[PDB]
Amino acid sequence: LLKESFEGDGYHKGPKQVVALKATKLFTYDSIKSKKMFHATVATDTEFFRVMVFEENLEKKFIPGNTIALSDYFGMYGSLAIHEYSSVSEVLKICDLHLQTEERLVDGEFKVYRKSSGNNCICYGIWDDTGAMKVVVSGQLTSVNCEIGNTIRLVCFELTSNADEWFLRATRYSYMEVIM
Amino acid sequence: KESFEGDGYHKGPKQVVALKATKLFTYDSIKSKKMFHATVATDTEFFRVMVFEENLEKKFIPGNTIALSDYFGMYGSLAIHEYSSVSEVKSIEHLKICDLHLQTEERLVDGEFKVYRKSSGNNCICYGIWDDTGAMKVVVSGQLTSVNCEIGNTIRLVCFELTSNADEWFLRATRYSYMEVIM
Amino acid sequence: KESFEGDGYHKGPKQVVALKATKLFTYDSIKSKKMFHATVATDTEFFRVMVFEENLEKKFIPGNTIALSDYFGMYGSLAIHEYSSVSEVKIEHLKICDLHLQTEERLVDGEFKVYRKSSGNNCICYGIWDDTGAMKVVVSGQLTSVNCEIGNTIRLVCFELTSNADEWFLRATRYSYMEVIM
Amino acid sequence: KLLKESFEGDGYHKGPKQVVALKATKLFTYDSIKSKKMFHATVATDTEFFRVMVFEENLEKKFIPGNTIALSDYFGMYGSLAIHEYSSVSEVKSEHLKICDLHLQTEERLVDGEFKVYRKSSGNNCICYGIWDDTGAMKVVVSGQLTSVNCEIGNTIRLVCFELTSNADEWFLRATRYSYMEVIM
Repeated sequence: LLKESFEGDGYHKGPKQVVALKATKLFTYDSIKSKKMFHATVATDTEFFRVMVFEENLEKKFIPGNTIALSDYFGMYGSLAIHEYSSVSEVLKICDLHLQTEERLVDGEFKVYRKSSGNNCICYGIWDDTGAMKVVVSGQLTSVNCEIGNTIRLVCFELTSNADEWFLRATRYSYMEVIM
Repeated sequence: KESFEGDGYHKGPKQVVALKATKLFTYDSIKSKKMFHATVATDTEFFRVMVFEENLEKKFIPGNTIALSDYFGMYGSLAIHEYSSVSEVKSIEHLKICDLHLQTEERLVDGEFKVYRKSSGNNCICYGIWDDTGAMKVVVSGQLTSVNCEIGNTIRLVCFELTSNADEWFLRATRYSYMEVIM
Repeated sequence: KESFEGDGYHKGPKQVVALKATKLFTYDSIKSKKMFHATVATDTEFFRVMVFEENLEKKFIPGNTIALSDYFGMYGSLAIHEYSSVSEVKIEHLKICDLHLQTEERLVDGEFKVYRKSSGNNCICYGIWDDTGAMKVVVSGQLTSVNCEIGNTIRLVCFELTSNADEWFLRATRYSYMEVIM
Repeated sequence: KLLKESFEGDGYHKGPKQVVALKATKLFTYDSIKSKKMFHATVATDTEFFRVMVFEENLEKKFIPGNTIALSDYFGMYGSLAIHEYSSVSEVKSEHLKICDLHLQTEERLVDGEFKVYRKSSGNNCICYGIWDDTGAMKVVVSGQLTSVNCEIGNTIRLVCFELTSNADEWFLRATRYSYMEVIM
């Protein structure tokens, strides 16, 4: 029953120990320069944070369970940017998103009810027991195939300000994945 | 000519002539955090910087050639978080609209555009921006609504996101975005 | 058990059997114009008609085999206008996802639950919930007079599947018809 | 000019309703597959002008500008006149809307007019042009068989019988069945 949290943006020196609950298989966020990364959620026992790892050979330390200490990290857009090996030591339903007031970042697993082409996009619609919502996918995430009837896992998707309705677009460091 | 400094940490000095900076503004009233934007240039290419420390800002006066180190690259901009690099030494374009429609990748956007229409949205203000080469939507949510702005003015937009959407592509506003009426 | 009819004039008797018809309703309250919607068939396929003669709903009773004459085709439906155009004689509905799969704008009937309501520019936007997905309903004009709240099941007849850049929606045209169920 | 718009009421219309032929578009094919042909023409009384859809190919010879004609047996629908046959029409002895105005509407119309293109894009199952005007900017959606009309940024499309369309965010111009698109210059 942990609280959401925004790590203040800016540099963060000094040790801050967390518990690393979960993480995603290492993917490529930029296929052009062959740079890779992955995403993980850490937690103290009062609130939980979301982290963006940029060091390929650092996924070893984020095993589910491992209490670890984060230092020299970076905060921006409400997440933790772990960029290099050096600094890691060792020891939402749908209706809700429409009720929101501020662009956040969203994770979750939703059913897909529709798919279609977009201006330069792949527009999906995600079904839910509490309503439905637009998904825009541009850039590199279109490379992931996904069809109506599937269950999509979304991570680091940007809830977007807009006139009509708010929709989940895909930014630079977003990752998509089809679930059984 | 512009360039994306490779994302992640950037130690070591990179010396660049400070081109233009924006007034220091507050991006987060909740914790009362303040910042400003600025543009810097190498001889060939010019970059954009998001400066999160108020004091350092004075040092970003147009003309001062200064040296950057221990900085951070993310989302195609430089993050300066400290007294950090900015050290002294002894001391031209914008982008048209149509090009943004011809964009196939989502950018960050600065510029001067006339406003032609206004209307309220869901939790936001929609402006339309007139131009020699077309027209685009500008979606403003959050704090920047408190910028007064009317039909006929000329807003200056800094660190505005060009947004991936079906149909039209528009300029929304992120956390570090700043608006400024002109004339 | 699905059809369309060539536009233009259509003389001569065309014998059909009425399947279902709606109440007489007023489509233009200002000009106090009235009409009604009915579905007929030739028992290999069915047709959609729009009836502009008020005292003709007598005849379109579900069951009554009738023969149409001097009718008019337009916009993908049959237009019966005056009384002397109807003689007398002696099933496949669409689910939502289907409507997202279309390639070409239809007109649509059907009964769907409502999952959201909100007002848009000059209109009311309803969302309809379905086994096979969810879809938008824009209603502008006089049909806004129809009060509808979340959780109801509206009956929609002669609504238009409408082409849009992101997602297709059903909207109301001049002769559309709305109604709450139960 | 002076002549104002009006909408002929729906239903059958017997009896001669004499009107003067103002303008008219070429004969064009609204269904290329089923090879159905039509054309659009505007006609006016002393006071108002109406929009008529002619389905009889052998009539463009008769909606000549200036020629006063007599409409019997026609049909009203979607605020237009429906000349569907040759017998309907017989001979007798002889404005425009800026874009913003369309944002100002409250009741969905049909729209003719001429506008410059600033953007293009492919949509769900359509093309979305952006139309540019001295008085504003607005969205065109083109679906079905009209996508086969070739138009690109910079051009000026002539559009006739296009439907100004109700939507939540903003209202657009879409292309109904009997619409017609063309390029200029």
